[PDB]
Amino acid sequence: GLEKTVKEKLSFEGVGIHTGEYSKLIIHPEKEGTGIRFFKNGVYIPARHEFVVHTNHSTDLGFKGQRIKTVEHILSVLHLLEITNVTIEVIGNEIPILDGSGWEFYEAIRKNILNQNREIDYFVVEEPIIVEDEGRLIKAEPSDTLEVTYEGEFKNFLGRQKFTFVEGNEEEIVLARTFAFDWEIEHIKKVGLGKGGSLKNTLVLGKDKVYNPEGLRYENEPVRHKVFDLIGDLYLLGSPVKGKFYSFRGGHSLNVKLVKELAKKQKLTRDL
Ligand SMILES: C[C@@H](O)[C@H](NC(=O)c1ccc(C#CC#Cc2ccccc2)cc1)C(=O)NO
Ligand SMILES: [Zn+2]
Repeated sequence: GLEKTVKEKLSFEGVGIHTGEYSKLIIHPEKEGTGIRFFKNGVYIPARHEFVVHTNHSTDLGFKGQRIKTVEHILSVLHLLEITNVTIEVIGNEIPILDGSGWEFYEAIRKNILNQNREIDYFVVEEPIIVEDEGRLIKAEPSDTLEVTYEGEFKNFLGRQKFTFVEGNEEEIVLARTFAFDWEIEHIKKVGLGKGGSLKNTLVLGKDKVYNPEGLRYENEPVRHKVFDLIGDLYLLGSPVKGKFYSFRGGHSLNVKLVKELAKKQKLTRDL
């Protein structure tokens, strides 16, 4: 498809899930060849793996002393809509979490797309690859379309779940919310994170129950969200991606490990 930007500036705002601080975004149109980048305090931070500074419970980027936490959800939405040129100005320290899903970003951006004049140079996975870490695994292989499967094995009533995204089914993952388990939240807070987490933006699960009065949006909401996360992290390759991916219990750290291995393989087709 064609490279795309946004027609008009778009703004979003609200608390960040990890900092608990209120932040604001302004998404700016950009010309062909710009790529996706963030902007904070006069500094541009490209949405690329080289700028990753943290991957525990979120994917965070930084450059020249400026940091932005939790880029994965806005990047996933941009990846899914194939927005390729845009500046995300951040006033604050984190992307707003909103309702925990990509829905608000997705609906607003989808109605505000501007087609541009050259085609997208997709990052096309050229051969099979597997990355592993402590029982977790992610595999990628060539595909003309983006296909992403996540399989989880949860230590509560959910047990084993898997979900597969394919192109055309974007609406199946952009409403799936971030989630946490009650027995893990104390640790997360103790290590300086989750300060903005609440039942308003997080699906909170116990061994045998759901805390949110509204319940789950889908019986497999957690693995839908994990697919959504992975698609955001994959955009750190710097272009929309064509490939078939399977993640078993993956998280941001493993996702970024995969991205870095893929990028290394193709640095001399991509940089040209
Ligand atoms: C999903 C995973 O990949 C990941 N999310 C997290 O790791 C995470 C961690 C903690 C919290 C939280 C919280 C809370 C709370 C709370 C609620 C009610 C009362 C008191 C505290 C949310 C997300 C994620 O979505 N990355 O994109
Ligand atoms: Zn997430």
